[PDB]
Amino acid sequence: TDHPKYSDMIVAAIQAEKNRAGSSRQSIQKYIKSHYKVGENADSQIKLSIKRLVTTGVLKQTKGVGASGSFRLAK
DNA sequence: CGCTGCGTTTTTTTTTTCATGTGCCGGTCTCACACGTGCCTGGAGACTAGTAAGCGCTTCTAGTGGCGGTTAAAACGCGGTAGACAGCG
Ligand SMILES: [K+]
Repeated sequence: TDHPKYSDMIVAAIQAEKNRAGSSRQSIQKYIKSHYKVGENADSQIKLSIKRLVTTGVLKQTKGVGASGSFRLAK
C-alpha cells in the first residue's frame, strides 16, 4: 500500500479515461481515492505535480491556467 | 521508430424551412353602463350668539456668532493580503 511518485500516480489514472479535451483535476482526484490509497493533501500535491508537467512539457494543457483546465498525457 | 501531412470522419457553424403561438380582423350574444323617474333626506338659507383666534406689546430665553487653545481626528500614502470576479467541470 503506497502512493508512487506524483506523476507515476497520475500517469496510471489519466491512462484509463480517453477524452478529446483530456482529463481534468476533478476527474483525476476522483480516480486515485477510488482504487489506490492516500491520506489527504494529495489534491494540493496533484496540482504542483501537474504544474511540473505544464512547465517542462511532460503532460499538455488543453484549456485554462494553473491547476484549472484539462491536462492530457505526453503524446 | 518517430514524424508528418493529408485524405477521413467527425464537429462546428451557417442557411433555409418549419411548425407555433401571436396578436390581428370582423360577426353574435350578454349583462352592465347609462339613463330615468319619483321620493326623501341632508344641504342651504339666514340669523343668532358666543367664543376662538389674530395682532401688538412685554419679557426674557435660547439661538447666533466669535475668540482662541489643545487634542483627537481626519488626511494621505505606502505596503501587502485576502477577497472579488472569471473561468473550468
Ligand atoms: K429665543
